[PDB]
Amino acid sequence: TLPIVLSCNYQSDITYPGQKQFDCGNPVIDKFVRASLKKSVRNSDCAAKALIDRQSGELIGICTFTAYSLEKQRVSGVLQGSQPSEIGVVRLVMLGVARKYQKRGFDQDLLCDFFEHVKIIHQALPIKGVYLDADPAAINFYARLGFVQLSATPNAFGAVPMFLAIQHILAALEHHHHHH
Amino acid sequence: LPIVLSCNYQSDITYPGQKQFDCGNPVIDKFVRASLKKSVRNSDCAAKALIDRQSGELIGICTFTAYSLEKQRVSGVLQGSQPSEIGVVRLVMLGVARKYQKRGFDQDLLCDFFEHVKIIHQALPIKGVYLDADPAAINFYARLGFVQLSATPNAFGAVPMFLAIQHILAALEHHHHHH
Repeated sequence: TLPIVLSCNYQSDITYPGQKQFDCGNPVIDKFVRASLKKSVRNSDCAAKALIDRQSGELIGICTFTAYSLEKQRVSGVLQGSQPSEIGVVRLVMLGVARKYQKRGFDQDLLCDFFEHVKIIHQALPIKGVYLDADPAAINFYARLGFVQLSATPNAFGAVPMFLAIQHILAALEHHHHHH
Repeated sequence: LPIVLSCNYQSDITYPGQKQFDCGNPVIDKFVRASLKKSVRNSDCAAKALIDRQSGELIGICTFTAYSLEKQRVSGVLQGSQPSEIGVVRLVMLGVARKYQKRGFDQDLLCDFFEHVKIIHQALPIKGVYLDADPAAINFYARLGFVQLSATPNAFGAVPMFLAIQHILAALEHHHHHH
C-alpha cells in the first residue's frame, strides 16, 4: 500500500504541476509560489516543504519557514520559567493548500510534516518553539493544533502573532509515532 | 599533549574541573561553572566542546543559538536583495582553558562549529554567523573571514561581526580527497 501523497523538501530546480498557478485562496501566498518560490530558497531566504501527489505530481500544499528571534516580552505568559532576553524560534511564514485539495486534512498533514522537520532543526540548533502571523481565515486552524494567540492586533496585515512551544511539538510527534 | 574529543556538550555528563575552568575571560568562566549545564537542559543554547580524552576535563567551550538581525546591521556586507529580518546563527561564547591555550585549540573548535553550522544550514537555511567580538578576539575572528559591521561596541564593549554562509561553505569545501 504505497502512500498517496509525498512530503518533500522543495528543490529550487523543480517545477511541479500546478505550481505556476497554485490557487490556494490566499492571494499573497498564491503570487509567492508562482513567481518568487524558486529564488527565495535559492538565496536561502527560507526552506520549503511540499506536498506532492505521487500519481499526478501536482503541488497540493506548500510550507515555507525561516529562522527568527523574539524578545521575551512578546511571549511572556506562554514560555514559563526563567527565559533569556532573546528567544530563538522557527518562524512559519506561509502554509497554503491548493483549493481543489482543501477540506480534506492536507492542512494538518503539512503541519505534522513541518513539525517533524522542526524536530530535526531542534536537535542541531535549540529553539523555543514556532512563531507565526496567522491570517484571520487561519487563526482557528493553528489554534486547533496547539498555537496560542499572543495579541489581537494585526501587524502590517490582518495576521496576528501565534506561538507553540517546542515541548508541545515533541509530545505531539512521539504520540503519532508511538501509536503505529 | 592530550587526545582531544570533539563533543556536543550534554548536561547529564559531569566534567571534571568544570567548576574551576580558568580560561582568562571571567564572564565566560562563571557561565561555564554554574549556568551552562542548566542552559542546555532548558535548551537556551547549544554548546560544542572539546574534551581531554584521558581525563574527561573540558578543554574548550563554544555556545551558539538561533538568532535574527535586521537588514540594517548587515548592510554593505551581504550582497543583493535581502528580506526584512535576517536569519543567522549567533556565536555567544568561545573560551579555551588556560592550561590548554596557545596550542590552537580555539581554531579547532571554531572549525567544528562551522561544520555544525553547515549541518544546521542544510535543515534551516541561514545567512551566516553573527557574534559580538571582544576587542582581544577581534584580530582572531577577522583573520577567520569575519568582517566588522560597526565600530560601535555598545553591547558590552564588544563590536558586532558577521561572516556569510557562502564563505563558511567554501572554507569547509576547501579540504580535499584523493581517493
